[PDB]
Amino acid sequence: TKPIVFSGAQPSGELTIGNYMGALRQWVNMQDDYHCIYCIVDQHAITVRQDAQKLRKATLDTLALYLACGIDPEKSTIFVQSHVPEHAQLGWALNCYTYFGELSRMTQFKDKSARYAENINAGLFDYPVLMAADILLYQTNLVPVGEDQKQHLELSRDIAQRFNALYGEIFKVPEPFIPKSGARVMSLLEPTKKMSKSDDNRNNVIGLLEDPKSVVKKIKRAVTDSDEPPVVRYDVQNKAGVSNLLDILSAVTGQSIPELEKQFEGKMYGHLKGEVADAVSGMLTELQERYHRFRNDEAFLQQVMKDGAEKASAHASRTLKAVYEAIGFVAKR
Amino acid sequence: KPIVFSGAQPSGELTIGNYMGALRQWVNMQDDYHCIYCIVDQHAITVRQDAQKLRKATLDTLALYLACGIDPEKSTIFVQSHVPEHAQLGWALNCYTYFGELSRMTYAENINAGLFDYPVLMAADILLYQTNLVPVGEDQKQHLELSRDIAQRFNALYGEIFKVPEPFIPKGARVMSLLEPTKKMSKSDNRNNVIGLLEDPKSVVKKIKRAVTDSDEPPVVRYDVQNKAGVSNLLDILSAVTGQSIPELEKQFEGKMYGHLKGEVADAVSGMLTELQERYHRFRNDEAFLQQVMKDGAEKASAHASRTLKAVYEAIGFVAKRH
Ligand SMILES: Nc1ncnc2c1ncn2[C@@H]1O[C@H](COP(=O)(O)OC(=O)[C@@H](N)Cc2c[nH]c3ccccc23)[C@@H](O)[C@H]1O
Ligand SMILES: CC#CC(=O)N1CC[C@@H](n2c(=O)n(-c3ccc(Oc4ccccc4)cc3)c3c(N)ncnc32)C1
Ligand SMILES: O=c1[nH]c2cc(Cl)ccc2o1
Repeated sequence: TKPIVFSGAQPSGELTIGNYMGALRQWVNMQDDYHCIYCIVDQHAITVRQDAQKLRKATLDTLALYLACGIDPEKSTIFVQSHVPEHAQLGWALNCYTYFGELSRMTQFKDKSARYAENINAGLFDYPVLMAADILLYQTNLVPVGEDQKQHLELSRDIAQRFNALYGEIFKVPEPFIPKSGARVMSLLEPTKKMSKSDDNRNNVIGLLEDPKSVVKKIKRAVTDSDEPPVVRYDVQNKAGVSNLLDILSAVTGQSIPELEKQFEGKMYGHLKGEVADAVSGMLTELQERYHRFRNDEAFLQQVMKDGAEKASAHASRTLKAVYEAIGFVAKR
Repeated sequence: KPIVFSGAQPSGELTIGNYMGALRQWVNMQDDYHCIYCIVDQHAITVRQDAQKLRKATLDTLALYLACGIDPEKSTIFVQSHVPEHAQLGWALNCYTYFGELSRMTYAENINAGLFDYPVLMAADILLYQTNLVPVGEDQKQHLELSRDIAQRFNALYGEIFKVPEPFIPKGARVMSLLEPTKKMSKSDNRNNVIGLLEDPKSVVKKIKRAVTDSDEPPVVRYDVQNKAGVSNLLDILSAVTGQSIPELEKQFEGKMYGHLKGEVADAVSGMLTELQERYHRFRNDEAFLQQVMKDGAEKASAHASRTLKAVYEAIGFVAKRH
């Protein structure tokens, strides 16, 4: 049997080129090499307060976006997290092998709490324990994520090791798969602030389902530097805007930074921004064409969800049964 | 008919204070209310324990509740972990519970997240069954109020999805500690202060013989909680078992010493525990019966739990499961 890949994306906000380059792109490429399981984590999404209609719609948007990106329901398991009770079940049990200190220190909790001060709920605190359960249920070997999720994974490895130490080899210990380019794509007007899918300012983001023409305009208006002469070079501390653009260019084309720097020799930010704009505009136009064919076919989405959940439940139930046996619960008949 | 929900923790040996003081009451109200008894193994794992002891103690708890007279045909009795809706609703309710409310209940970096988050599970356990009444002790009054606040908050956003649970106000027997007659007899205790429902006649005698009395000269068997705590407890225990009034017993032991009282108390108690113990060992040593009660209970629980969770999930706006 192949090693298992597991990842998730929240059905909240609007997925960006950041979400694509740091996660989805890898998801699509791993599908034959490994046994891949992709999850729409609607249970994680409600740690920030959602309009009920927005959540339902955004869950089906996320599904259609996965399919449009090239996730193949014939190769991978695609499912919605809340359709598999084993996630919440393992999550509770895994709370009892997770320390408060491990949860208090989490950066996402801190950053989330400050932004939604009027909704610092216990789910937001306990977010990482559900995310561990998500991963450990499927005997996962690899987890393809962006750099912002590194510490959440690390806790899951500690949990898995902690549990195994007491009870034997119930879990596999997962390992991160973070891309070489575009693991943390930066905001257009704030190149020191990560690109957010729920940013107040849309001018910071390249949205995957945004009008391409609006994206070319955002790229032209992206912040650069006062360098005289203007030079296209990777200098993150001194050239964050230009660099982030060069990295976007790299990961869309597959080209190297050294190659790009060479290609833009004797040229300025006009040549740069024109090239990033052509690359990304062509990608979004193709993706969006696929997206609409999928998103408007409810019967197809419904089938994918149904088959997905069945496959996941077969894996999930097997793992939970052994967890429950280990911890000493009377087994259900 | 009001829905009553009780959590019975698979651990802890039940005392005579539990049986004649609480359970015996509720056995006799199973036609008055739709009573639900949930063995809460998911709550138990907040404290690390031996897995095989937890499994055994779950079945020990079930057998004893059946032996105390909980009828699986009138009441719903089941194991918490057999109904996934508990953990499912638990997570969803985490997202409507302030972190502050969990920290407001009784260094801390070394406690497991279970010990911190379990009141949300308690809220879910109760709210799943549209519960009207929750019989709670004072240790768990703060927890019920959190359950009430959570239900109201959710309801105000989404409509009347939950019933707002109420405490069961009415309390009737006072069973106090044998060597500390001011403290109520509790399983959580010096086992010389308590009498377990599975204790033998010989152990009962030894514990009652040690029970504190007073230095009154001559010894006088009269009820007086302030001045004669030990003797008063012995009288209350005897009354609870036999149904004889205190005044009747005060006459029955006129001109008698505390040894006579102690001897009669031990006979009465051991007399009561015997038919309980008979049913217990008979139920406990019948796997298929226990397995059948558990199967039936969980099916009944899941039928009702599933309708609440489905309405909660629709309100929140999750895409419904296809299956
Ligand atoms: N600007 C950015 N540049 C590069 N990568 C980025 C950028 N912003 C986001 N990402 C990555 O995109 C994925 C989706 O993030 P979400 O917020 O939906 O989703 C999250 O943040 C997860 N908690 C969802 C989750 C829940 N359970 C799981 C189990 C395994 C893996 C993942 C999950 C992520 O991989 C994230 O790292
Ligand atoms: C603040 C304070 C206080 C206080 O004085 N104490 C003493 C007992 C301490 N404490 C619990 O009460 N529980 C617990 C166990 C089972 C349970 O089941 C139900 C479910 C629904 C309805 C009734 C009972 C509910 C709670 C604890 C736990 N799981 N894990 C640890 N401690 C638990 C709280
Ligand atoms: O990860 C988690 N935490 C949880 C807390 C409750 Cl009450 C239920 C399920 C959970 O899953």
